[PDB]
Amino acid sequence: LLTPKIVIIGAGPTGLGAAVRLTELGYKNWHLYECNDTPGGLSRSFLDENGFTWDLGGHVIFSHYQYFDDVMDWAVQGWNVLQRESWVWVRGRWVPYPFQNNIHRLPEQDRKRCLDELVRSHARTYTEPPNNFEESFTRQFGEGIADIFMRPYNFKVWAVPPCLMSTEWVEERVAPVDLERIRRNIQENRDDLGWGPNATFRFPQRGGTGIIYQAIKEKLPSEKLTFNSGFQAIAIDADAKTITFSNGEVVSYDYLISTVPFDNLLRMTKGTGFKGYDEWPAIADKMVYSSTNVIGIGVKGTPPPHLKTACWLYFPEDTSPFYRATVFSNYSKYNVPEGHWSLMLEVSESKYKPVNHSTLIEDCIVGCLASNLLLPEDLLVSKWHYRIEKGYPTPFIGRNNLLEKAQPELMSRCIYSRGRFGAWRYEVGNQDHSFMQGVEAIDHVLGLATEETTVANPGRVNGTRATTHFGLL
Ligand SMILES: Cc1cc2c(cc1C)N(C[C@H](O)[C@H](O)[C@H](O)COP(=O)(O)OP(=O)(O)OC[C@H]1O[C@@H](n3cnc4c(N)ncnc43)[C@H](O)[C@@H]1O)c1[nH]c(=O)[nH]c(=O)c1N2
Ligand SMILES: O=c1ccn([C@@H]2O[C@H](COP(=O)(O)OP(=O)(O)O)[C@@H](O)[C@H]2O)c(=O)[nH]1
Repeated sequence: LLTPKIVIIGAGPTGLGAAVRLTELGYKNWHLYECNDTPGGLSRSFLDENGFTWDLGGHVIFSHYQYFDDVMDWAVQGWNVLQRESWVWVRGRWVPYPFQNNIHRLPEQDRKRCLDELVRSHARTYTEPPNNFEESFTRQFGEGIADIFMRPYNFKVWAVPPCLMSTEWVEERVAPVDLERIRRNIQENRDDLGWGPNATFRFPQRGGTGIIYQAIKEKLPSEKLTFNSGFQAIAIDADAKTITFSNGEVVSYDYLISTVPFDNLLRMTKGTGFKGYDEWPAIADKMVYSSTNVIGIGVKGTPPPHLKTACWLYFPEDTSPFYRATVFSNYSKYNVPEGHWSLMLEVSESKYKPVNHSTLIEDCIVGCLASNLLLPEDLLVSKWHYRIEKGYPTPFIGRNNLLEKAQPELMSRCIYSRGRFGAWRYEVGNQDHSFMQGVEAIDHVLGLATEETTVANPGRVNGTRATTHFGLL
C-alpha cells in the first residue's frame, strides 16, 4: 500500500519526534534530512579534547507527556533523577529559586524594599491589563523585585528589552507571589521551594543530553535518515514540491515537516498562489531572537561546599556576563574526567546586547571570581566555547499575528513549520514540547488528529499532562 511521501528537515527533537511517530505507525514512505553529522540540534552534546562533556547550555529532561517519558525510557537506560537545587546570586546572597518567592533571603534593607514595594503595587489598580512583559512584572511584583531582579535579569537572558515582550508566555516560567505567604516566610525565614515543572528532572548518566537523540537515531530505520553537510536545505519550491540542497540534490515531497527556523523557511520557500506571499520577507525580518554563547570551564578538584549539590544558578547583576551557570558535573560524574568538576556558562547576545568575543572567556572567568563560583587558586583545564546563532525565540510583541499571516498558508500547501524556531513559540519550546510537535504534526498529516494541541494551544498542554503511551516501549 503506497502512501504520501513525508520529508522531514532537521534531526533535532522535533524532527526525531516526527520520525519516531512514523516508525511507531510502521509508515514506510518518509525520509529525514539533517545537515549536522549528528542528531539532536540544540540538544546535542560535545566531548572536548580534555575529556569534558558539554551541553549547549543547561538542559534538563522534564516532561508534560506520557508519550515523551516513554520515548525517554525506550531510548535511554541509565538516568539520574535529581531534585532541582537552583539559586539566584544577588545582593551578596544566595536566594533560592524563584527569586520573587524568597525575598526573605535578601539583606534586610533589600528585603524591606521588596516587601514594601510589593504592598504598594497591591494597593494600585488598573483599568486595562499590561501591554508588555515589563509593565506586567512591575505591576505584579512591585518596583523592588523589578529593580533588583526582574528587569536586569530579563535583559541579561533575553538580550531584548522586556518592554518589547508579550505577557502570556509566562504561565510555567514566571512564578506568582502571594503577599500573605511572603510575610509569613519573612517571619519564619521559611524558604518557598519546589515551584515549577522542572522542580524534579532527569539527566542521562553518560553522553550528555545528546546521547538521548543518538540512541533515538539508532532505533530508527537507518536508510530513511541522512546526516550530511551537503544536505542543508537551501530552497523549497512549493509549486514543484521539491527541496533543493546545498550539494545540488533535489528531492520531492508530498508533505514537508520543516524544523528549520521560521525566518529561514520564509526566505527560501517560493511558489505561486500563496496569499500574502509578497509580505514574507518583511515578516522574516520582524522575527526577534537572541543568540546564545555557551562557555565550558573545566576545573581541577571538586566544587566548593556551597555548590556541592547545586544544579543551575542565576546572575542578575553586572558583575558577571553570564545569566546562568550550571554545575554540569553535578548531573553526572561522567560529564568530566575523574578529579575534576565543571561550570557551563551562558551569555546572551543580540542587536541590543553585543558581545566582545575576543574577551568573553576571560570575562566569564572574572565573573566567576566575582560571583563566588571560582577562587583565584582554582586550576582551569578546559575553556570550551560554542556560539548558537538562534538560541531563544523571543516572545516579542506581535509574534502571534506575524505567525498567523504565513503558517496557515504554509500548512494548506503541506508545509508544516514546527519546533522551537520552526514554530517560534518559546512557551512550548522545550525538548518534550518540540518532540511532541513533531509527533502531533505527523498525526495531523495522516488524519489521525484534527488539530495540533501543543503548537496551537500552549495553555492547554502546560496546564495538564497528556496521558497516551508510546507503543514501542
Ligand atoms: C541555552 C538553552 C537552554 C535550553 C534549551 C535551549 C537552549 C538554547 N532547551 C530547548 C531545546 O534545546 C529545544 O527544545 C530543542 O532543541 C528544539 O528542537 P528542534 O528539533 O525544534 O530544534 P533544533 O534547533 O533543536 O533542531 C533543529 C535541527 O534542524 C537542523 N536544520 C536547520 N536548518 C536546516 C536546513 N536548512 N537543512 C537541514 N537541516 C537543518 C539543524 O541542524 C538542527 O539540527 C531546553 N529544553 C528542555 O526540554 N529542557 C531544558 O533545560 C532546555 N534548556
Ligand atoms: O528566580 C527566577 C528565575 C527566572 N525567572 C523567570 O523565568 C524565566 C524562565 O527562565 P528559565 O531559566 O526557567 O528558562 P530558560 O531560560 O531555560 O528558558 C526567565 O526568563 C525569568 O523571567 C523568574 O521569574 N524568577
